[PDB]
Amino acid sequence: TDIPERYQELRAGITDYGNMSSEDQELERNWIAEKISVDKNFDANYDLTEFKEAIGNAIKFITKENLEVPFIYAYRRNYISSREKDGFLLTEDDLWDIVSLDIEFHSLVNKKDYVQRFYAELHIDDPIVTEYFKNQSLQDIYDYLEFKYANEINEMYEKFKASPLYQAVSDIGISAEDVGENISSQHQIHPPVDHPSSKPVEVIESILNANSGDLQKLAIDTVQKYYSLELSKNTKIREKVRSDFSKYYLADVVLTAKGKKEIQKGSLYEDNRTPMHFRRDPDVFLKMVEAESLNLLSVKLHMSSQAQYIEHLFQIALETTNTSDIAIEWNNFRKLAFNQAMDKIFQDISQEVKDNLTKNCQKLVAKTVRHKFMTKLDQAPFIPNVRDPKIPKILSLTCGQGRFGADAIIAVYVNRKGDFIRDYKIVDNPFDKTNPEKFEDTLDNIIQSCQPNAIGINGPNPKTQKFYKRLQEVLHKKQIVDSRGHTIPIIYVEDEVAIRYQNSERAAQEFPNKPPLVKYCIALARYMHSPLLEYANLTSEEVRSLSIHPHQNLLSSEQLSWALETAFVDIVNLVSVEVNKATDNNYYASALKYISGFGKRKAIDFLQSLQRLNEPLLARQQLITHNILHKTIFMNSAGFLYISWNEDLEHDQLDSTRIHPEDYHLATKVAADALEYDPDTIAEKEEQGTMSEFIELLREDPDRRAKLESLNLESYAEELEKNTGLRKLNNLNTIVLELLDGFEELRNDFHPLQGDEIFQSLTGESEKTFFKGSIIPVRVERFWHNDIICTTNSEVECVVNAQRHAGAQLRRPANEIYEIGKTYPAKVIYIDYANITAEVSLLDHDVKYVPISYSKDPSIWDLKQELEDAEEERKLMMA
Repeated sequence: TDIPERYQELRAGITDYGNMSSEDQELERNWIAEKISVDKNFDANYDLTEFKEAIGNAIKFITKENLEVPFIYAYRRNYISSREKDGFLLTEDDLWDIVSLDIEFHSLVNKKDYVQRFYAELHIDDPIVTEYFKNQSLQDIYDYLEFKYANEINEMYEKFKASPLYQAVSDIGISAEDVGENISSQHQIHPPVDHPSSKPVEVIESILNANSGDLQKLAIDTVQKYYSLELSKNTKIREKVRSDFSKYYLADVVLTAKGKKEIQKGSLYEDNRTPMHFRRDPDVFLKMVEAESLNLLSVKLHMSSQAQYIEHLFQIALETTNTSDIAIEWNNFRKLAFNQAMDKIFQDISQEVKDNLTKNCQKLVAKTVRHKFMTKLDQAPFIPNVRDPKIPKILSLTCGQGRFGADAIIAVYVNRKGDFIRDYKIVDNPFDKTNPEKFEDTLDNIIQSCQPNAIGINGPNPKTQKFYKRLQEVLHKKQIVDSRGHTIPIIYVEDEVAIRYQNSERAAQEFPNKPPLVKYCIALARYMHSPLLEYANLTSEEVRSLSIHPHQNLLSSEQLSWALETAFVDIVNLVSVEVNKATDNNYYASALKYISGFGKRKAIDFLQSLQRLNEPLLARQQLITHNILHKTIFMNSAGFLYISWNEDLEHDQLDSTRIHPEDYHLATKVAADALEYDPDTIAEKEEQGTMSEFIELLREDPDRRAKLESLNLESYAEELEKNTGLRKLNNLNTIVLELLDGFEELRNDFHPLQGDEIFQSLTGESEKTFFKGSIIPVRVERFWHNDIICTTNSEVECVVNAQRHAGAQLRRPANEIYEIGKTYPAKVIYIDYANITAEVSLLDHDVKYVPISYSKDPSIWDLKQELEDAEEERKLMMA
């Protein structure tokens, strides 16, 4: 039970997880180190022993100490890095790779040992099988044993061999094992033996009538079908074919009935592919596999030289020089059984390599989706002032449907606490030329009443730009400034979460009698306060259906959910969680399940335990003294949870700092050194147990900077390791760093929406539809003094220049030319995402054609097939 929830739920499948030997541990270490070294791209030896040592330390911390990756990277960082800076470093990604490799390695060795425990279960000692298990295709070994010792395993071809027909196989003059040994040995150590006196046909014709009881050309077909099985079962052959196949196979796409029919060469399926090529575009293979799953196209996997690879492994191994017809007949039977067995094995080996690639690429895409979600999460709370930042007073509002003077503008005010105070409604039209001052006055009255510090806006359509511009100019006109004396900043903010929130039931129970716009503005404000909490609050299916990566749907729920969980774990462990708030601010506490060493089963227990205590925690030790936590859980998480300090003397500064309890003593000792206490007073105070006085004396003095930074971290850390043996330089650095000011913000600055993303979020037209130099139908709606004003399908404003439609090219205005109701195709020439406007050409000169195309190399892309199918495209209409 004292095991991290994520590890517990992961280990639910495997069994005997901790059962590993010294040889297993070394093989695992060297292998995982090789895998990471390969991805790290080292040069020469690179002092590889130090790297493999760091790997050993990491795997020890993970597998045996049950430490989660955040704690390891935070407090155990120095053991996973070169003593010299920039030598090497294993990132969070590497640690997650390590844990994944660890679990798969344990499951693999478990199956390997199970087959060992099945072979030795028979107690037979075979030169091949016993040698094979020396090192530790496993399923090949299982099939080999079930085929070879079908009866020895019974107490613990099958029918064909019972009939006399096996005499033909016996008469072959060489066993399949001889050929397999030659192949694996790469040389003909076992030449075949000639058959001198009887052809297979003589045996068949003689036996069929003479053995009317056991045997009856169906007999020959039966022999051909069953003998090749022995060829297909040889491990030494299959292993070599499989390996060579997986090194350079080709994966050209083959279409079906829907090919070029359901795609219309106008979709993502518009694409001799190779495994290495997928290293850059691994999603392409997912597209291929998905199209195959939906019965669109089937990717065919084959070797570079299938015919040469098979025959070159046969003429050198089985060709017969005997001119006797018997030898010719037998050699032909060898060739037929050989090639048929090869064709039989190819389907299985293909499925094996196919699934292997599917898994590898799924993980590779999971990595990128994770990293993007990560950069979405790492966003500090917005700061209203860089000079003197304080929590900001916020007033959120939404443009609505954009119908100024209608669909009354909704606004909401939220205090620094993040609590909904009051929603407003400005029905006065900001654009009514009659009395604009009406709107400007009522708005100023709102600001005067709430005195907010920031304004956020996001709407469904481009009208939001006009709304924002008006708001900005009105603010400038009224000279609205904070006590800071400068104008209130106005920023465009993301709203995806706000849209999901207002539709979500949680918002309904939170605000049962409020319109959707109010709840949306509320979510916008909250997003302005803490994006981490917002993303955390989303539910499993809703966050999964969040548009994070275009091909996110390719990954199944397990891989995507796991990848997302890793990001929440990292980012939550990047900034501490105030347990005091976590006991009651359920919205703020729900992130606890992602804190290091917590989860569903234990989050509930922890929260309930705090409720039972009915008092605020005063020191981290209380979590263990009252037995609230268990040793492992506390070790894995005590460094992240924190207590906010105030000012009662029993409380400790360290309880408001992200220092693990293990380094509290170190903190006091280094503070003592930074205080230049006399060695004798150090010993006396220590024997007296008066360490806490040191940090208070440090807090008292004003020359904190001049005294603290004077300390050389390197000397202290080197002496610490020399005397104690530990390695904590970076930890000591974090100590001294946080000893200045508690809980400095680590997340990067807020990310206001700028340009492109503004237009994208406010319009809903993808760059595949509305881009520089696109042809799109436009709705000519208004005529101007010289130009024409049109609109797109998503209310995008487009200007048709007098000359861009031959209006200025000829005489007279064109207003009489164009009419409403007819769809006019046009070509956009310029786009201004910042200004949300475009310039379009309405002339067939350009408006009258394949802007998109993948690779067209005849090998990468089959141009021959496309050219042949061009006649189908021509005839398809009449076909």
